[PDB]
Amino acid sequence: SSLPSLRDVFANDFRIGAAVNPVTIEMQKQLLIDHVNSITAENHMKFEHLQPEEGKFTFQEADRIVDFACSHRMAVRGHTLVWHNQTPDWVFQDGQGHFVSRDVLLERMKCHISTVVRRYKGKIYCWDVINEAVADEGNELLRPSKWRQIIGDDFMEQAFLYAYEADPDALLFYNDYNECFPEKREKIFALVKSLRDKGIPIHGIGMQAHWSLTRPSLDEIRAAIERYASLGVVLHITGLDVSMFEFHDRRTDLAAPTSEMIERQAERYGQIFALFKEYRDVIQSVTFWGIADDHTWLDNFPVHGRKNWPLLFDEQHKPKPAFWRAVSV
Ligand SMILES: O[C@@H]1[C@@H](O)[C@H](O[C@@H]2CO[C@H](F)[C@H](O)[C@H]2O)OC[C@H]1O
Ligand SMILES: O[C@@H]1[C@@H](O)[C@H](O[C@@H]2CO[C@H](F)[C@H](O)[C@H]2O)OC[C@H]1O
Repeated sequence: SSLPSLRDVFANDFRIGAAVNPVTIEMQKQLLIDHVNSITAENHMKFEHLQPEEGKFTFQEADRIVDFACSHRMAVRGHTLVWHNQTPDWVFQDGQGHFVSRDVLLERMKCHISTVVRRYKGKIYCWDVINEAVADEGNELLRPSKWRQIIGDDFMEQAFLYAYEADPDALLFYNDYNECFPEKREKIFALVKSLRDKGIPIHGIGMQAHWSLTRPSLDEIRAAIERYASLGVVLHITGLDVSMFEFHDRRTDLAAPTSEMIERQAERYGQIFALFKEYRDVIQSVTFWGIADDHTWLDNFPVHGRKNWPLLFDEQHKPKPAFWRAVSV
């Protein structure tokens, strides 16, 4: 009640978002009502949860999310249309189990994008059209996927054009993680630049920001923001969390974060939101991949069965030290 509200603190800087599902909307309803003005479906707008079999569309869970957001004057980011994960096998196969042709996959891609985007047209203001197409390792530009294998390397151009046709007023995003590591940053930059140089309707870059206490550095974050902003795209931070474990740290037995973990996380969030506020002219939305530590995908990724404490509020929905530094930049 004396607590500052995140969306109000950052009212002149960017929207503040949370990834949700119908369960967490109930479990965290007051935090969301008190703090966010944007919502993303954590899972229920992905392909497998919208069209699990060809021509079987299951919008019920996504509808509940959109209804909640609309009834509390919250924006919605749509996540996500074309991704190498969480897409059913049927999409890439024919009746006899072999891979479809380029033309057939483009038909199915267009039908899915058209049906999904048109349903929420005028309620959802932007879409992550392509998720994580850039290779996360190695020297190649693109990660392998059945989308790319079957259609070809222009599969992303087609996806953006299909979504633009379905809702030409939506902001269309390329969304990715490890977006601040320089080698991947340059691949993402080259990819988006090349699409923009062909007049493809890509309006924004989504920086997932699945970050650790140490990585990426503040200078890497600054360099990535400027690198992407130089393309003239809008920037969203789309899945922010600050993991208590580095990538090499696969420990399972930590029952609580240490005092220094909690303090460093507070400092880290303060530094991050200071940098975001500094780039308020190009960052228009900051969405956390959750909202409080009683629900985070980092409990089971990348190590199944442990516990992480990545967000501004604790499991009892109380502000953490990170909250206070974040709102005081
Ligand atoms: O499934 C994806 C996952 O592979 C990816 O991996 C890590 C995310 O957290 C940091 F960014 C790590 O350094 C990455 O290697 O995160 C996105 C998720 O959708
Ligand atoms: O519940 C998990 C979900 O949170 C996860 O979401 C991805 C997290 O990494 C990025 F933000 C991706 O773009 C998200 O879609 O996906 C796996 C699921 O089990």
